[PDB]
Amino acid sequence: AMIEPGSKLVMVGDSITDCGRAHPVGEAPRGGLGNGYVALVDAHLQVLHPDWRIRVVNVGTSGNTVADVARRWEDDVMALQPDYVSLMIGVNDVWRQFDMPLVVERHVGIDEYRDTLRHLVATTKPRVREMFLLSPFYLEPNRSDPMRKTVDAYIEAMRDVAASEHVPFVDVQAEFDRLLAHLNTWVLAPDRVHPYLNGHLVIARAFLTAVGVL
Amino acid sequence: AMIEPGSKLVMVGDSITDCGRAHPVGEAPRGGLGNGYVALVDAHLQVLHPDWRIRVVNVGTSGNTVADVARRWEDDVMALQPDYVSLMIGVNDVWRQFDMPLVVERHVGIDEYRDTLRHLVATTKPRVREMFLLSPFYLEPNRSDPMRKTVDAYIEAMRDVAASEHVPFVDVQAEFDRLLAHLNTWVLAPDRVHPYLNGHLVIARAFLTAVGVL
Ligand SMILES: [Cl-]
Ligand SMILES: [Cl-]
Repeated sequence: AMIEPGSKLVMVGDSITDCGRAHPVGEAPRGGLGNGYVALVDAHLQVLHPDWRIRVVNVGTSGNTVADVARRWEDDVMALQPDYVSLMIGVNDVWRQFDMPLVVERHVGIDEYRDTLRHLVATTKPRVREMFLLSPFYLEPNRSDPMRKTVDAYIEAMRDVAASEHVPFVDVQAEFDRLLAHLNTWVLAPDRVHPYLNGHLVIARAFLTAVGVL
Repeated sequence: AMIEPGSKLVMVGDSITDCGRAHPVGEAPRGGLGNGYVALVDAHLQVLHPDWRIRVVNVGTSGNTVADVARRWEDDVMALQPDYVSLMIGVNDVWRQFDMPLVVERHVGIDEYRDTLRHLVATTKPRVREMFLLSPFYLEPNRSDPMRKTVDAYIEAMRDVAASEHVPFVDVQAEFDRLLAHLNTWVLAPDRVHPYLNGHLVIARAFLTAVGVL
């Protein structure tokens, strides 16, 4: 799943991608990528593969569902002329159903989620070298917890789109499940959703492994 | 030079180590370790070796020379009953000679630096499983630059103290020199001294390699 030298990699998502990145566009120099997994991906590429000249860009936005991502996709993502795009999205699409159950217009149901991911992949894939779908995740080891069960269904929908569109799927949730057998969720996040540096390192390493750097 | 499971590792130094860590003592939970190499060391230990149960602690203090470290050693470092101690120090000892050349009581010359390091190792080694000396560094590839030449001399004084006491020496400066052949210093720091995340990852990986994790 190699990243060609001299390429621009645009990483898209919600707050976990955002991590305080610069506006309108987060770039590597200084701290413009924020302080989470996107900044860690860039740091590993520059420290281990500086000659690859990979330009990493962050356009994550806190609170986004896949509907928000789709609305801004051409202007915020494709206008940057990416060679590679990654997308992690879905935790908010599910979370709103639990933290705002009566505020139904904030919810994105699974059919809208799957259809919107399919459209984004279908329009993006012909214009990039590769697109990477990164699973949303929820740091709850009990897969019968209702929200965890719903997140797993959305992850499956993403996996199915990745398979049907033939783009790579990075199962970040599976990496957390392995780690949660050793560490309890409070070590990784204050709220099962937004990880500390440790969980951002899990995401970055999963992505870097998917692109053959680790 | 492995770290035995269930051990407390206290990391000491100047702002490079500090990185906004919590007072009076920086601990892992949340962001108490700051947002630099000490936090990255802890993150890798917990993600890759959670069963090791390594408690990482940060007592770095911005602006410290080795004289400042020695003054607070017993109360800030040894009182924590460390199993392992790391120390990176020296860049300020040198830098003050250049940024405040006439303010001589802020300078620490090489004989004082060497003798103070000797004393810190001598007093610590019998009380810990292992101590690690981490080179200070200066992100200037021209070895003839006067400050870079002086930093190199202090690094070699530290290396010689480590060899005399038979404690591990981690040559962080050498890892930066290799990377500086590929990336210019402005990619790594705004001032040749305080690195961005990329440089903190260089330091963390050098430490982790020295303890057998990478
Ligand atoms: Cl495992
Ligand atoms: Cl090399």
